[PDB]
Amino acid sequence: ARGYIVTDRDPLRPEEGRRLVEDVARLLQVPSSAFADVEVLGPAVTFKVSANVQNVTTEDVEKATVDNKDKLEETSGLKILQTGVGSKS
Repeated sequence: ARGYIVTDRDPLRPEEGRRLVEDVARLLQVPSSAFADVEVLGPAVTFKVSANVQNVTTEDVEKATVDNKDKLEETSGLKILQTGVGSKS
């Protein structure tokens, strides 16, 4: 299951997307090493959460981003415009 966060930065630079992911990881007390395959596509950063000691999943990541959007925006200096989880065709 791939998670994503769409921002108001475009193109969102690989480093900015990485810092945003480490921001959310800090909120969940998971190491950023639990975030695999981190990518930026256009305005979005996407990532997979691998099995970790906090039992945190991709949905937990989504929920934590929603629940802390304001803190995350102030931390990161950008706007979060959508969060969710991807689907395969």
